[PDB]
Amino acid sequence: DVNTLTRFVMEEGRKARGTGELTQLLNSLCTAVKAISSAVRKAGIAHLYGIAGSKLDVLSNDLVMNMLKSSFATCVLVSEEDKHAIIVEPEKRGKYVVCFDPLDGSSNIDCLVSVGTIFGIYRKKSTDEPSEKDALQPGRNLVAAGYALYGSATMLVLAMDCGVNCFMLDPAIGEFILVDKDVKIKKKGKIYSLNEGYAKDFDPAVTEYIQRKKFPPDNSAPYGARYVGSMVADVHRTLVYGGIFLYPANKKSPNGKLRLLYECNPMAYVMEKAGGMATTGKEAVLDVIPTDIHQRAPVILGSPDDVLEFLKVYEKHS
Amino acid sequence: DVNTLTRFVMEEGRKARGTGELTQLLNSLCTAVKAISSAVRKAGIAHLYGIAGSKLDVLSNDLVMNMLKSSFATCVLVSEEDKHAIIVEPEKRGKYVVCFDPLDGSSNIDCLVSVGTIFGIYRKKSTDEPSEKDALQPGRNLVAAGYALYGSATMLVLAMDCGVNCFMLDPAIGEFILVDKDVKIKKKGKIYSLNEGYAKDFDPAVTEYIQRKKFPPDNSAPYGARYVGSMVADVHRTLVYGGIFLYPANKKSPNGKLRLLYECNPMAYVMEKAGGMATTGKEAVLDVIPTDIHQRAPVILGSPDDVLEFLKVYEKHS
Amino acid sequence: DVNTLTRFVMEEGRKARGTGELTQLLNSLCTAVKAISSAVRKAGIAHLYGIAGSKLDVLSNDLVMNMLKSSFATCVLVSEEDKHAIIVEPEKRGKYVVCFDPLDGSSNIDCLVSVGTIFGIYRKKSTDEPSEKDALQPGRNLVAAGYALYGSATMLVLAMDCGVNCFMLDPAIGEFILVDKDVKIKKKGKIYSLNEGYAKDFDPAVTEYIQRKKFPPDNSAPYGARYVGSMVADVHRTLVYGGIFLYPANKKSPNGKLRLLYECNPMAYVMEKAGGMATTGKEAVLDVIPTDIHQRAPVILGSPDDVLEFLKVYEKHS
Amino acid sequence: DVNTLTRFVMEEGRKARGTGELTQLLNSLCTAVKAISSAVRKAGIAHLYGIAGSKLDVLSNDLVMNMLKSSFATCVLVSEEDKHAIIVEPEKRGKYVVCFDPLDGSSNIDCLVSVGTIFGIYRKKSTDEPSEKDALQPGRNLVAAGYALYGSATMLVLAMDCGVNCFMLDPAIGEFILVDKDVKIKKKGKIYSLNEGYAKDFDPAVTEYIQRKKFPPDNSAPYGARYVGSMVADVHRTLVYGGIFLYPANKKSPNGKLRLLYECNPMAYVMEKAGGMATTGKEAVLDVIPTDIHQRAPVILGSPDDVLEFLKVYEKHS
Ligand SMILES: COc1cc(-c2ccc(OC)nc2)c2oc(NS(=O)(=O)c3cc(Cl)ccc3Cl)nc2c1
Ligand SMILES: COc1cc(-c2ccc(OC)nc2)c2oc(NS(=O)(=O)c3cc(Cl)ccc3Cl)nc2c1
Ligand SMILES: COc1cc(-c2ccc(OC)nc2)c2oc(NS(=O)(=O)c3cc(Cl)ccc3Cl)nc2c1
Ligand SMILES: COc1cc(-c2ccc(OC)nc2)c2oc(NS(=O)(=O)c3cc(Cl)ccc3Cl)nc2c1
Repeated sequence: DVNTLTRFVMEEGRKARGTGELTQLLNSLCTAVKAISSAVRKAGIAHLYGIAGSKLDVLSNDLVMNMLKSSFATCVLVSEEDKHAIIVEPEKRGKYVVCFDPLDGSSNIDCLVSVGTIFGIYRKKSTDEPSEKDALQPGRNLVAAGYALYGSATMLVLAMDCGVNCFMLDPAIGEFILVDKDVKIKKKGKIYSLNEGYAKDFDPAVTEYIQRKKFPPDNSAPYGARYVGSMVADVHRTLVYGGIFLYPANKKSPNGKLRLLYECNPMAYVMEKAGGMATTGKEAVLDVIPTDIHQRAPVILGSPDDVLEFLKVYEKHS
Repeated sequence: DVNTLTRFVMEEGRKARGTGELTQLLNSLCTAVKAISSAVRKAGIAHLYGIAGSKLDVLSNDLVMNMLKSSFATCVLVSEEDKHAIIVEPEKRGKYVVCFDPLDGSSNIDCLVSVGTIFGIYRKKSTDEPSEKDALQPGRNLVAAGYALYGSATMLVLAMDCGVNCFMLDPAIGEFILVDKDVKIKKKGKIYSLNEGYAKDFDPAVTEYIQRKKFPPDNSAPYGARYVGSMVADVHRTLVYGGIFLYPANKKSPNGKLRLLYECNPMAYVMEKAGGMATTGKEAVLDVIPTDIHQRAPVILGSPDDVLEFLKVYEKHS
Repeated sequence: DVNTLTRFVMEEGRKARGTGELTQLLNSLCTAVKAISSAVRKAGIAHLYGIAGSKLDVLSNDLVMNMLKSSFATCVLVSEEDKHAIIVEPEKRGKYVVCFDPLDGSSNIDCLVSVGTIFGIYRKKSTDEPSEKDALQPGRNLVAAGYALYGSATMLVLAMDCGVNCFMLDPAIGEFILVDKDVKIKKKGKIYSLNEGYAKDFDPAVTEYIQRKKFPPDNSAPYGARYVGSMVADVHRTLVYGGIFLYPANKKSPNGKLRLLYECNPMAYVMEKAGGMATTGKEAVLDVIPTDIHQRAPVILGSPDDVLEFLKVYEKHS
Repeated sequence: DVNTLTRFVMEEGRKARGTGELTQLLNSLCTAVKAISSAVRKAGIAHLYGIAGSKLDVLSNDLVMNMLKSSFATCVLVSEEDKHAIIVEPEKRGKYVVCFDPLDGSSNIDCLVSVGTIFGIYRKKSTDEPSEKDALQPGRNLVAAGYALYGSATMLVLAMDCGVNCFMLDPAIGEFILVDKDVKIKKKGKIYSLNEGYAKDFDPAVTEYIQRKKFPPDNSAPYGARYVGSMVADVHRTLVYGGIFLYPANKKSPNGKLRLLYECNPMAYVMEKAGGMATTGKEAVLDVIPTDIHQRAPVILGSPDDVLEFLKVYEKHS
C-alpha cells in the first residue's frame, strides 16, 4: 500500500496506545519541516526582489520553535540558534524536550550546498519546574530522532524504537511519502567522509586510519572520498551507500567540532537504529552524558566494520 | 529595479539587434531547466507510490532534447546521454550548436546529492549539412554557456560575452530572478576540492600540491577540503567561495575523466568570464581542439592565484 | 495561535478519547483532497502536451477510493462514479461508511468553473457483513460531513458534532489552515440560487417564490441572483454570504435531480450545523430515509428566513 | 509540437520584426499574472496566521503596475484601482498604453469565487506628452488584449491581430502551455448569462429576450441559465461553451455597470477575434469613443446567432 508520515505515525500511535502527544509533537515538526523547505527552495524570492515594488536561519528556528510550542506537547526546547534553553509557557506545556538544529549548514547556504534540519526528542525525566537540566540526558534516552535533508529533493528520516524510515516529500501535495521502510546500513562501505584540511592537526590514529583507506594495507581497492561539508548531507550519504563519517578532535579542542545534543546524538541514534555505529573513540556517543547544552563531541559513525576498524587503530595508539 | 532571466536576455537581444534565435534558444533551455527542477524535487512522486492506485537522467535528456528542437534555433545537439550527435530535423533547424549534460551527478542522486545541468552553446561555423563535426569546436568559440544547480534552491548561472549572472528560481511563480549581476571570483580562495581517494594514483605534482594545502610551506593556515562528487556543485562553490577544483590526469589516462565538450568548456568558460582560470595543466581548457564529441580532458580551475600556484608546481615535475 | 486541519482533528480525537479511526479517516481524506486539488489546478499539464516528447473525474475518485481503503477505517464506500457499493477487503476494514462525490461539477470543468468534493461519513450500525445496506442511513446519522472547494483558492469545510470549520490549503507547504472557527450562517440573505432555465417546468410554489424575490411583496429590495452550476460553489457561496439555494422537483420527477446520499445529505448536514435549513419541501433532507444509494432528492437550503419563506409559499400550494 | 506563451509571443515578434517592446510588454504581464495567481491560490497564507509567530486587490495592482513600468514599453497606464491614469517616468517610457483590471471580482473573493485579470493594449498615436488622453481610444484600436482566469485552474487568453489563443498555467514548472490554437466561438450556444435579480428594472427589449430563452418561440429546448457573478468567468464560459452574456443598462444608469476601457473592450475584442459579437445594443462595443477612462457601457456579447437574436428583439422595441 501507499503510506505517509502522518499515517505511519498515527498507526504507530494506536498500536502504542499512548497519550497522543508524540503523534502531535511529530506532526508539528512535520509542518515546520515543510514550511522550512518551502523557504529554502526560495518560495517567493521574487517578492523580496521588488517584483511587487519594494535570516533564513532565524526563520527556520521560528517555524520549529513556534510549531512545537503550539503542539502542546513540549516543555523544554533547545536550538543551535538560542543561547539558553527555551522554556515553554505553562499553558502550552507537554512532557517532551526537543533538541534541534533548525537549519544545519546554513553558513554555507550561499553556495546552495545541501542544508538540513536535525531533531532529537526526549521525555522529560525529572519532576522539577522545567529548566535546561531536562535537556542534559544521554543520547541513549532518546524517544525519537531524525533529520530532514533539503537536497535535490526534500527527505525526512525518522528513527524510533521500531527502526529507521525514509520519507520523500511530494511538494505537489505537501505530503511525506514512505519510500524506504526499516533501513539498515551496509555492514562495510567504500567511502570515507572527513575534512582532510585539518590533517596537520589530526591525532596519529586518524592519520593512520586515513592512510589505510588511501593505501589499503591488504592491497584491496582504495575507498572513495566525499565531503559536502554539511553534516546531514554527509551522514545521510553514509546511511544510504554505507561508509564512514569522521569529525574527530584536533586543534579546535579534543572536545570536537559537532554538537552533542542536536547533531551527534540524533544521528548516532539514527545510525544505531539503522544498524551502524557511532563513537567518539573513547565511548559510544549515546552513552556520553551531556553537561552543557551546546557541548561539543568527536564523532565517527557509519558501517559497523568501518567504525570498528577505526577503533581497532584507535586502540593501537592508546 | 527587478529583473528576470527572460527580461535579461531580451534586453541584451535588443541591444545587439540580432535575429532573436539565441534569445529563443535560451528561453527554451530555461523552461527546460524549470521542468527538470520540478522532476528532481520529486514533483508528483506520490502518484508513483500508489496514491491513485498503481530515468531522471533520460527524463531530463528528453526535456532538453525536445525543448531545443522546438525552439527552431538549433541544428546539432550533443548530449552526455547520447552516443552520436543528434542532427535536428530540417524543418526546425537554427544556426546554433548546443552541447550539454542534462543531469550531472545523476549517478549519485540516490543520496539526494545536488545535481545540475551543464550546457555550452556554439554558433554553427560551416555551411555544410549538419554533422557532429559541427560540435568539434574549442570552448573559446562558445557564444553562451552556463549551468543549473538543483541544490537547496535552484540557481541558473549564465555566462556570455558581457559577464556571469546568477538567477534564482522563485518556484512559486516559475521565474528566474537576477540575484547576482556580473559575478567575479576571488583572487585566492581557501578551499581545495578533488577526490583524495585516488591518492594512490595521483601524479606527484598533484600529490605535492595537496601537501602544501595541508602543510602550507609559509606556515599560513591550511586550506579546508570539500568534495561533493558532482561537478556543478563543486564548481559552483568554487565560483561563489573562491578556491580550486581538481580533476587531473593520472592512470585512468593522461586525459582525465571529465568530458571536454559538455563539462569542461562550459565550466572553464564561466570561470574565465568570472575572471578565473581553467587549465588542463598543459594549456587552457578553452583552447584544446576536440577530436570527438565525447573527448575527455583534464581540469583544474578556480581562483587564479590558486590555479597559477598549482601550475607552478606542475611545471616543477615536467 | 495557528492551527491546521491535522492538529485540529487530533485534539478533537484526544478530547473524545476514541479508537483513532475517524482521525486517520479524515486525515486520509485530507490527503486525497490535496492531490485532487493538485491535479485540478493542472499540476504537470505540460507533460501531457509533449514538453518531454510524447480523466479528472476518474482520478479524483481513484484517489479518494484508494486513500480511504488505505485508512483501515472504512467497510463500505459509495461513489457517484460506481454503481454498487464497494466493500473493503477484510484486511483493511474500519467501522465507517463513506459516501462521497469525488469531483462534483466536473462535466463543466472545461470552462474552468469551480468544482469540488463532497463527503459524508456514517458509522456502521449492524454487525452483518458489510453491504450497500449499511449505506442507506438517514442523513440524521452522519458522524461527520464535509466538502472541498477547488475555486480561486482551495478550501475544505468540515462539519461535525461541535459545528462548522473552514480550512484553507496553503499550497506552498501542503497544509490546511483553519481560517473560520465555528461558522454560523446568516439568518436571512440577499441571494437566491437556481437554474432559471427550467422555468417552463417549475411547480407553482417555486414560480411564486422566485417572483417574491424579483419583485418583493413588501416592496423591499429585490434579491440578487447567482448560479455557478457547481453545487459545491453555490452552497458555499450561500453558507458564506447567506441566501437560498434551490434545486426542487418538477417534470424530471418529484425527486429533484441531486443525490441524497452524497450530495444533499452532506450539504444539509453542514447547513443545520451552521444554523441554517435544508428541506425537500415535504420534510427535512436529513430525515429522509434512503431506499437506493443513488436515490435522488429535492433540495432547498440556506438562511433560515429565506428557507422558511419557501416553506410558507410551499404550503400555500399544498 | 509543444509551445509556451513566451515561445508563442517571441515567434510572433520575430515574424513581424517590431521594436521588441510589445514582446517585453507581454512577458512582463505574463509574469505578473503568474504572481497574482500564486497569491490568489493563497501562496503563503500560513505565515499570516502565525505559523512563524506573528489587500489582494491592491497587490494585484502593484504587480501589474510595477511589471509594466519595469518593462520599458509603456507610457500611460489605466487601472480600475487608480482614479487617474499613471504616467510612466521618462526613463522607463515605452510606446504602449495598457488598461487593466488587476483582479476583477475581488469584492466577492470571500466565497472563493472565480476572479481574473483583464488587460487591453493600445498603441500611443500622438507625439504629445503622455497623458490620460492617450487612453481614450475606441476598442477598434486595440493591439493586443486578453485575460487571466484564476478559476479551478489558471488560464490566460491572448487575442491579437492573428487570432485568439488559450494558455494553461502549469503551476509545476511555472510556464504557460498553449492548449488551444486560433480559438473560434460557437455560431450559437444554449446558455444565457445575466443577473435576473434586476428583472424589475430591465428594459422591455431585454425582458422579452429572456422570455424567449425560457420559452423558445420555435418551441425548441430552453436555454440554460448560468451566472457566476464574475465577468472573466461568465465570459470565458461564453467563449468556451458558446451562449450569450448580458449586463444591459438598468436603474443604475443607461450606461450599464461594466467599465468600457478595461472590461468591455478587452472582452469585446476577444469575442470578435474569435468569431463572436459584442454590442451595447446601439452599436459595436469596439466602436464607442470614450469620454472618461472609467466610463461605463452596457454589454451583450457571445455567439453571433445569439447576439443577433437579441439585436432583432432590441429593434422591435426601438
Ligand atoms: C490514531 O490516533 C491515535 C490513537 C491513540 C490511542 C491510544 C489509546 C487508546 O485507548 C486504548 N485509543 C487510542 C494514540 O496513542 C498515541 N500515543 S503517542 O504517545 O502519541 C505515541 C506516538 C508514536 Cl508515533 C509512537 C508511540 C507512541 Cl506511545 N498516539 C495515538 C494516536
Ligand atoms: C524584445 O526582445 C528582443 C528584440 C530583438 C530586436 C532585434 C532587432 C531589432 O531591430 C530594431 N529590434 C528588436 C532581439 O534581437 C535578438 N538577437 S539574439 O541573437 O537573440 C541575441 C540574444 C542575446 Cl541574449 C544577446 C545578443 C543577441 Cl544579438 N534578441 C532579441 C530580443
Ligand atoms: C492523535 O491523537 C489522538 C489521541 C487519541 C487518544 C484517546 C485516548 C487516550 O487515552 C488517554 N489518549 C489519546 C484519539 O482518540 C481518537 N478517536 S477517534 O474516533 O479517532 C475521534 C476523532 C475525531 Cl476528529 C473526533 C472524535 C473521535 Cl472519538 N482520535 C485520537 C487521536
Ligand atoms: C524574441 O525575439 C524578437 C526579435 C524581434 C526582431 C525584430 C526585427 C529584426 O530585424 C531583422 N530582428 C528581430 C522582435 O520584434 C518584435 N516586435 S514587437 O513590436 O515586440 C511585436 C510583438 C508581437 Cl507579440 C507581435 C508583433 C510585434 Cl511587431 N518582437 C521581437 C522579438
